[PDB]
Amino acid sequence: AQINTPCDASHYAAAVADNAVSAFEQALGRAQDATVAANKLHLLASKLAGAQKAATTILAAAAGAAAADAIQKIAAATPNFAKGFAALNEIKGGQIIVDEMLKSKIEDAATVAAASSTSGATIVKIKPKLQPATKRACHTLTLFSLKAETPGTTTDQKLTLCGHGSPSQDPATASCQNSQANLGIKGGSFIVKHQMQTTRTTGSYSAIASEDTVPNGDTITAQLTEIAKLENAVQALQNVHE
Amino acid sequence: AQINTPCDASHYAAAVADNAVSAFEQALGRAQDATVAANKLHLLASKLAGAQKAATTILAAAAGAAAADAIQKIAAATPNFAKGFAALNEIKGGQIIVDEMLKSKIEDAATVAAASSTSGATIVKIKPKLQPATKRACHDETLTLFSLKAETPGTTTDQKLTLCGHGSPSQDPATASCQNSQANLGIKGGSFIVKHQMQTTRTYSAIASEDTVPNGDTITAQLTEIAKLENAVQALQNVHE
Repeated sequence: AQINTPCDASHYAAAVADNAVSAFEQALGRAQDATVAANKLHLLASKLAGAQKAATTILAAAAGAAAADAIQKIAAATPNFAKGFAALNEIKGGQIIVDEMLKSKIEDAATVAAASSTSGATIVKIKPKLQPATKRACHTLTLFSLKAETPGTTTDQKLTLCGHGSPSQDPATASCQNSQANLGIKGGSFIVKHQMQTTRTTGSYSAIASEDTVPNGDTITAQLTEIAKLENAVQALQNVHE
Repeated sequence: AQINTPCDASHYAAAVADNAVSAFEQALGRAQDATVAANKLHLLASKLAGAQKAATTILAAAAGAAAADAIQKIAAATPNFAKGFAALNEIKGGQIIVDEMLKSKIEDAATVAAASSTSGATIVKIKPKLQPATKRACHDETLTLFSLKAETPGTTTDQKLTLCGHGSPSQDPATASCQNSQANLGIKGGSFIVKHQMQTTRTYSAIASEDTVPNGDTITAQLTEIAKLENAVQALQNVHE
């Protein structure tokens, strides 16, 4: 559970989805094997003779009962399995978006003369910056959320009105000073990464406290309650035996 | 399609997922019917005599064979059904965030005297503002997708995402208008991100790569698997007794 970034949590959800689909396919394969065994055992028993023909028909009837019971259990487990699978992939996509959103920032503005800062093309604009991944994004459970960064409380601090005694100075390198002769903007990250934990199996998937972040805790909780249905359906699917 | 907001595309994809699960459950139920029919038909044919027995077992064997076929089809579609289902519910789960992040905005800063605007507690801070849904998000209390573009600041005075000058202190940009005066300083903020429409084609054409989040390559790779979802849905719709 080395979940340090939201992409790691999305890949962990991908691994859980892989194990769930593998369990479903194993149950379907056991049902197919029981049905094939029932058909072939019947067809072989038809050409046998005597008490061995009787024993072969008993085995064929047991195989057909096993096939019917397995298909019944799989059809019973299908709905909650699909529900939790859908909610799990929703959490995975939401973690993809929150991971690619963490690299957003407010670009720093170069200092300009104070007379040419509240008007004209030289206005000290606040410029958003989005940073999409270079190609393919994202390429005791832990999840993540987007929090608003708190702005700084002094001169040389993030998301503040930078001041300089000379114009054309970059906040990213030169430090800010208590001056109104030239005005600029010291930016910073627009969103910070908030951790969330949801420790899990009596017989239930924790409860993440609701916050003021995106996603809010109510949404993550509503998705976790369906993921619990998925894991219960997986425990039901594995319990079939052939 | 009637998709106008990013939150609506999630409900469209959810309806598509419900139709896919409906097709899956119908195929599994048809296999269940064939299996129970073969089982009970064999048990009845054992209780008969004469050609009426042979007439029944033949039919029972048919109910066996088709049953063995049905699972063989269903499992054969199960891989491709999942890879497209997951990505579908990925896209929906992404669209819930985009919509919920569309309300993000940079707050306005009340004007303050220039002498106390570049230092101390009285600095003009650029304060981020998130607006999460009061309860569950998106839950009250050719495709049409959406993505998050960057906002563009204005070019003059009294424009969005600019330094607001004013001749008097304690003025709020939401009510006061900015003026070319350096005596008092504040911030005229606005939305941090804008909506950006996205589209595909039913026959899935790779959407042009973006400068936005979600990236064009990511939504493209997910739309590639949604086609496998529809293929497995058709294969599940072509199995019957």
